[PDB]
Amino acid sequence: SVLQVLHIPDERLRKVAKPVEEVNAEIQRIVDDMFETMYAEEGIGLAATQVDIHQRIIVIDVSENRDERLVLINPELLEKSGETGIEEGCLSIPEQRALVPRAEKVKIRALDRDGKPFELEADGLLAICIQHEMDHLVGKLFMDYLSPLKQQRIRQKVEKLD
Ligand code: NI
Ligand SMILES: [S]
Repeated sequence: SVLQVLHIPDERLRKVAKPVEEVNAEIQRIVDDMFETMYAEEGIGLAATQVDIHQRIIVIDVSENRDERLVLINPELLEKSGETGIEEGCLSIPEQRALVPRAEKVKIRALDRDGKPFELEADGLLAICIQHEMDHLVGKLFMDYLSPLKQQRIRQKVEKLD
């Protein structure tokens, strides 16, 4: 099933996800529906918060083939270093891109789509992407990293579209 993706201004994008309790069949339907939604919208990552489910679930695909499935349930940043940043975009902030500061390298743990934990050391577009998506789970969007000015210009340009 494809899910609607919430757009700013929506208070539901500001909600703080509670952790996933038991990884099960029902949690697995959410996952595949998020993958379906993420590809359908040609996005490289998605957080349950954006589809208005408020649990700590994240699906990602940073491959250029669009065939490498990565799932982060209840993720937890253990280490990080450096700074990086690229032009980021967001399915929930339609057609707005800006550069945002990020840690270069991240090291997270999380449970996978079967409920089994894994540790992951990341850099490049994955590190940027893990950070961007975990921000969604705690009510934070990437435009928050910018002067109030650019933040108003961004909401204005998103009013019009929708
Ligand atoms: Ni986003
Ligand atoms: S996103």
